[PDB]
Amino acid sequence: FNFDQRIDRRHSDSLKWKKYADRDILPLWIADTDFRAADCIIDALQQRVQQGVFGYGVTSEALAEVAIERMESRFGWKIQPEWLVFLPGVVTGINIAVRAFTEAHQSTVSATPIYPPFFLAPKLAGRQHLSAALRLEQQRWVLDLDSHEDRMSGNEKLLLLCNPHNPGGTVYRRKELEAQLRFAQRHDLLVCSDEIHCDLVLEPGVQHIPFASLSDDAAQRSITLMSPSKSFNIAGLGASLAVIPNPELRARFNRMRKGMVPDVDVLAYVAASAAWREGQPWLDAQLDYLRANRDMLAQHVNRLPGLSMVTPEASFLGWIDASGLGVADPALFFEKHGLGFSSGRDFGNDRFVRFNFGCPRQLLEEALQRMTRALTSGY
Amino acid sequence: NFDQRIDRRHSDSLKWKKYADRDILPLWIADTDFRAADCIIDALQQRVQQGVFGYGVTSEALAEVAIERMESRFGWKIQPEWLVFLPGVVTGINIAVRAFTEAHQSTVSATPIYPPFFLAPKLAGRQHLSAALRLEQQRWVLDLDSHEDRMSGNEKLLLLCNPHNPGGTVYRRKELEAQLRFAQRHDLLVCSDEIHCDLVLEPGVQHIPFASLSDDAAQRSITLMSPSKSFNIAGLGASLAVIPNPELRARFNRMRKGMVPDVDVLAYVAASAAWREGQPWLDAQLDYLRANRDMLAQHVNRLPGLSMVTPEASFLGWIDASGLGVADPALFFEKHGLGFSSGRDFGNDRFVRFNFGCPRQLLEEALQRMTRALTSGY
Ligand SMILES: *Cc1c(COP(=O)(O)O)cnc(C)c1O
Ligand SMILES: *Cc1c(COP(=O)(O)O)cnc(C)c1O
Repeated sequence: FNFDQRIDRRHSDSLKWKKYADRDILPLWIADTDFRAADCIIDALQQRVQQGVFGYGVTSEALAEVAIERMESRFGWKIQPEWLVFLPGVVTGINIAVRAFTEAHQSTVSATPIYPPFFLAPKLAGRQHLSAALRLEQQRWVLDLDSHEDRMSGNEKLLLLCNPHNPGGTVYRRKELEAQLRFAQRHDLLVCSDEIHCDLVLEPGVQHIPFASLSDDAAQRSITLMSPSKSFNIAGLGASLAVIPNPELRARFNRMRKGMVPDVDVLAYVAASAAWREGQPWLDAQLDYLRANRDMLAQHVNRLPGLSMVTPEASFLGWIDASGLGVADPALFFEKHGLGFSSGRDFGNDRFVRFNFGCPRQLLEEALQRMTRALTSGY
Repeated sequence: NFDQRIDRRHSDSLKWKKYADRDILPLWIADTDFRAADCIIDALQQRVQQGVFGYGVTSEALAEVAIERMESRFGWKIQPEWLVFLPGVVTGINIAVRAFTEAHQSTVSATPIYPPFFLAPKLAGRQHLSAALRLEQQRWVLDLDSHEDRMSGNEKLLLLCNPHNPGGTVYRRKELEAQLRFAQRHDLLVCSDEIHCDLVLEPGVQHIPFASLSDDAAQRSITLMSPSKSFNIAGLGASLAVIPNPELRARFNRMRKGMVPDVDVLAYVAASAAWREGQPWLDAQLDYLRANRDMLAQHVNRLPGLSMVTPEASFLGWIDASGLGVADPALFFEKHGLGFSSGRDFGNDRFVRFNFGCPRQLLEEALQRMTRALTSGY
């Protein structure tokens, strides 16, 4: 059956295994797993390639159908079909939202640290950005936007959220989402919720909650970004979708997208459909494997005498506080000890490193031993 | 190689979905009904069977074969740093309009033309100067220095298309150097769309890139190329833009970041396999399209109200239907079983665009529908 302990060689076109191509450094940085795609995804792609023709394609009605069924059955959120807008990636959906829902004098609000494109998009669009620092509470990274009221200027317009949160891995609860909703209403902000990791919730008894499912007011003021790219390791194809219930906001979004952003690949539609249509047993087995990998990394990091890490509620990263080392560059430090992490400076906190434990357990054990060898003793 | 194969498409093809339930032959969108070359299909399945579809790097193989293809086929030496890979060509046109013109500046192209040539400036707030094509020696020629006094002075980007999309014109040396001097005379940056360059049908005539005329041409130009049209893989859209100028290349890349994503992982492999091992398949396609073209041109000029120039580059198809006395010639042929591209989309509603990129048996069934509709439907 499913065997996530398989080790592949790349020796491919993967950006992950080519940054440290000819160096003895373990790639554990970019947010993709080393897992072979589900059989349903590969078999669907083969049936489409053997079809022969690759002309201009239409948007997948099958993907829109399986996406609606998934949002209603797994998250309790009924989706109207015309709310969907398919995109070639999630990063492009973040940029279009900023260019379309903000003007030159208006600003954006998000958390810090966060997925780098969240404050890179206002930077490229000529928009100033307001950042609210995440604070640790009960071994969880929580967001307190209400404690940043007086730091605002009235120019704020677009609220950029991330649930589950990259890189912290926090799965926001219902009370915390309703607090972020009340913050958006009190300041009359538009919300852009990035929910790419919604399928990777590991905590039992806790369900991912879409922001636009809280009420009809949240739905009419927000845009929801979702994709099976990270759930099924098909980011190299990049089939995603945006859910905009507001008709006027959808027209402003599509007008900003038209011509500048192309349509989704013909083969990317086939993989994204098979991922959400029949890949669920594969995704179930990956969660158990990732939780076992997560628990090992979490217990190992807390024993080392210079690192702190919150157990991520959502796989598969990986936020390690390396401020206890005292080095001027924690990411460059681990690189000279054969460990290639994502530098936290790109996320807005040069004291952290992002750990990608989305890999076979044999490779994780070798990474954990290089961490033990690096800190002890001594360096 | 055998292009007379009849492939059925009730699938995701945009071509055959527009008239999926009706008895109308689809001959409108600019893709062919031909099966992709075996080298492209084998390369995809080899990449699919690897299993992992994570983030990919820029194909150095596609960059290598693109540099060699420009030298062998067109006599144009490309530096590796000039290449910028894009997911599609329409996105490249929109980036060039927004990175090389400001709100108070205008663009110049021909008319009729590929619709995104005047839509992209319209959707970007730029005014557009259209230079009409006149019929000269049974060829749609472009005369830019005839509209000199019609230019305001805000023109900055010249939008070329070699070969032409509806007209199918393949420009010569004396013609391309004329529009280069026209761009030098008015300090115009050039965006040359050359996605049909591998589909030249005239014997003894080579496609000539705009930036290959002189070093000054290369420092002011943007060349868009892709195997999407020639190898029928527009559903993947692995394109590339060459920009010899470092300043214009920085503006282009800055205008792309975040908005336009990277090229698909599978799109890199298919485009790499196309230009590396697909030339025998393309050579067989050119002979097949040249025979289909001559059949259409002979039949369309024997018909009464229609006229058409023989296109120099496949696979359309620009038929003049003004001699029919109808308002919408595309709607007229639609109710008689023929789905063409209305010339109104291109800037001349009196025309219809025939897409003869199909097996010859299907083309003959489309020509008979033209006779029955014209002998005599009125
Ligand atoms: C990985 C990641 C993405 C991926 O987006 P792509 O455009 O498919 O590369 C989007 N959002 C977040 C928060 C991510 O971590
Ligand atoms: C068909 C056509 C294209 C197609 O561009 P894609 O992005 O590959 O779909 C581009 N330019 C011209 C002139 C065309 O006729």
